Amino acid sequence: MRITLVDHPLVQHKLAHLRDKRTGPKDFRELAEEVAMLMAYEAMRDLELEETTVETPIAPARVKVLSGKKLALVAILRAGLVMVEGILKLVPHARVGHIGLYQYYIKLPPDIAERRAFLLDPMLATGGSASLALSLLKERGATGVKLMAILAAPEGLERIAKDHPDTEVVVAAIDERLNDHGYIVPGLGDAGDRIYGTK
Amino acid sequence: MRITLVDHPLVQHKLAHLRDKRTGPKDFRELAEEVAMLMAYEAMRDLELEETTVETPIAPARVKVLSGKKLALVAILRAGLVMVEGILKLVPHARVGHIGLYYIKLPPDIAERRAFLLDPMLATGGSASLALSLLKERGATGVKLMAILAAPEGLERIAKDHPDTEVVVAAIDERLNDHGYIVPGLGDAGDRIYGTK
Amino acid sequence: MRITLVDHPLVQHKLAHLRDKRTGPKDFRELAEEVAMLMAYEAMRDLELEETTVETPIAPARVKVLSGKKLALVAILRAGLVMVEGILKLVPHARVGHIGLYRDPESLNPVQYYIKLPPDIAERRAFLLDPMLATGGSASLALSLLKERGATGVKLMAILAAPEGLERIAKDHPDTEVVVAAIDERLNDHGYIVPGLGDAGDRIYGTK
Amino acid sequence: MRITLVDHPLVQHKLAHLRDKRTGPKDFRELAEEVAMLMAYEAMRDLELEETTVETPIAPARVKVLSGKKLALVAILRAGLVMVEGILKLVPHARVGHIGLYRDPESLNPVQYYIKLPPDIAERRAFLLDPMLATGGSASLALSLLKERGATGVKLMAILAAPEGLERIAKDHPDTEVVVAAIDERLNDHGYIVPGLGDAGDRIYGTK
Repeated sequence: MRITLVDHPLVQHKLAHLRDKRTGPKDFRELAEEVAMLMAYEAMRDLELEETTVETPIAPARVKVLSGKKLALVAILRAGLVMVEGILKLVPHARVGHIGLYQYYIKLPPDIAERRAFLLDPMLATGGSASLALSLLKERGATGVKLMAILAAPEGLERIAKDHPDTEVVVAAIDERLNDHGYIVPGLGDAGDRIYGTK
Repeated sequence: MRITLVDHPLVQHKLAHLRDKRTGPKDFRELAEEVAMLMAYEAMRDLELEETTVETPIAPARVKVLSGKKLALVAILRAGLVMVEGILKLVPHARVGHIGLYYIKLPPDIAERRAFLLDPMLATGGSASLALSLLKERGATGVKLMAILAAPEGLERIAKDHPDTEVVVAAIDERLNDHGYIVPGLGDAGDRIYGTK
Repeated sequence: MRITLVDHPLVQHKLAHLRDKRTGPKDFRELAEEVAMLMAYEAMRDLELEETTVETPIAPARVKVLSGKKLALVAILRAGLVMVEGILKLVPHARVGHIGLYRDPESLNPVQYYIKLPPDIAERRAFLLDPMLATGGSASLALSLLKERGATGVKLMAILAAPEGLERIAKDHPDTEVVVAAIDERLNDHGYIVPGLGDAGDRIYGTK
Repeated sequence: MRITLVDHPLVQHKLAHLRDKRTGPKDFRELAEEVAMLMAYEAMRDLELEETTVETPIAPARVKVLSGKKLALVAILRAGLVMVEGILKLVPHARVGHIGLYRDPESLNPVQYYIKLPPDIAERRAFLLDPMLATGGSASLALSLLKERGATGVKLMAILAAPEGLERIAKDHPDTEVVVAAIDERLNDHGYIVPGLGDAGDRIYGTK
């Protein structure tokens, strides 16, 4: 299982502010969105292109545009929503799906088998939600799905490599462990609550 | 000289739409802002950091933070404005300067700030070179010049006048026609961004 | 029950573009955000203020600021999300809540799958967001969920509403104030607003 | 002359934070965009509409859309830029003009270093944006520029206006309609609005 760590200094810096317990919901949400955008640069380096011609105001021009259907961003409710908003600023034509667990709620774009797909899950703690989500996506015919997380715990990455080995995980950072209550350590607290002000 | 070609399919795709003469002002503006954002990812990969610790809701955490003052984004009017707007989405704390070629306003102590000069179209390199001089006179150092499209001409003008400056570009075009327009380029950046002519 | 019909040229114009079936997800999502922003002007014109003073870089100044805790924006997933995003551009410090409900295609009744609200809800001005008020079943359930948790003076903001839906809320939650951009004709056999604009959610996120 | 005092709690509140000297460039910039958007709501209740039809996914619908060409937003650099950005969030298809003007810190008279306007501005609803209406010298010149190029029915939009500024515009361009967030006391020895909020441009971009 490929684990891609986004290194950029802007990611590290913003991540420092996200962890800082003194950062309020407004800044936390904006930061989380910026991190998502930055991480998407890395996660989308391999987007396939095709050649075509275009007429500029000055003269004809050989150019390259993305091939196939519009990519799909799939958010794991609730915190995953913040990553979608961030990333849509980079790719506004992206189709969006949502998956909420506990039965489960799922809505995906049509023909997801012919779309590059990205699963957004801010905190990869135990990896259970991400795992199940990946299963639902595979089942619908999704392939080559990239799991994007801001923070990941060893226990979580292991969980994914164990159930979906052929999945790439893009993360800003890998922490030490999960505490007595299932939270990533040192992590940043409850992602959802810190994003929407629902402590 | 120092040149960095931004290599990302999103950039290639968006530049394709910018060049297409059918893309209207709204989409052009949004596209230019997105390209500016993407290009900023590379242009800022070398921002310096410094270690420190912070208290998370859960426990102490070792982290790295940007060092020094806040970075400066200097726009060359008018087209440069679109790039400032796009880039600010990534670094909203950045200080902004403006140069119109005549008029110039910059953040204080720019000599102590990582600076980025924004000029969508590096054609003859004339505007950008003058701007770099004005910036050098004011203590600016290690300036990266960011252009969407560049002509070999402008690149050579900058290599000759300011060999110290690094140039970040999205694509290097053929030449300049007998009207100073980049070929194949995309026309008048400003007019296409704002809907003028 | 009180209903506030929002009348503004930009809202009508954009609503025309939202209804047009030729409008794809990107533009539809942006239009919905803009409409929400515009409707927020009227729905928040009654926010309470209190006097205070600040130092200007020129001199002291007597000013007025909002009083009380930050307001709460509660979205009914999925379509409500777009309204919350647009409104946050005006009031970025607002706290956000989410109520997950999807309408059963057969019974046309709401199915709950999630709810999360800011704390001290009874102490904040509350706004419930969901673009389409059809039968009113989902909004009514949401209104109940908010009520049982202490919310009061709730303003339900919808872009389009069917008379049937308005009647359902007046019946179930008379104290609710409903702000809308337009009132349409009726619902069809499948529970869709006519002429309406189709399935908000699918048209916002490009789903089916 | 016609003066609209945008009266809305969100505007008063945000104005309070813009005035407060502790507000940094990032927040100041966001606040100005937000205030500009709220003000645009009033300034554009004016937009003429026309009747037409479209096909919704459900059925045909009679609707209304804006008539004529896209409206023009003309900013007075530098400070005007922030207002254009905020307002674009509501009307993204608007054409943007730019008039470069700065005030000689001596004669308090404006110096012109740039002007670019949308084509056929005579057939577009126009809005001139300049956060601070101090002596009014800048806005007055700007209005003269717009006038000679065919613009008419122009609404000058400012966040703060001083009496001497309104009088200057009332004197040079009486037909101009002004929309403001608040009218202040006077101008100090340096031409700054009292109590105002200091130098707008500098506070927006972090210059000095």
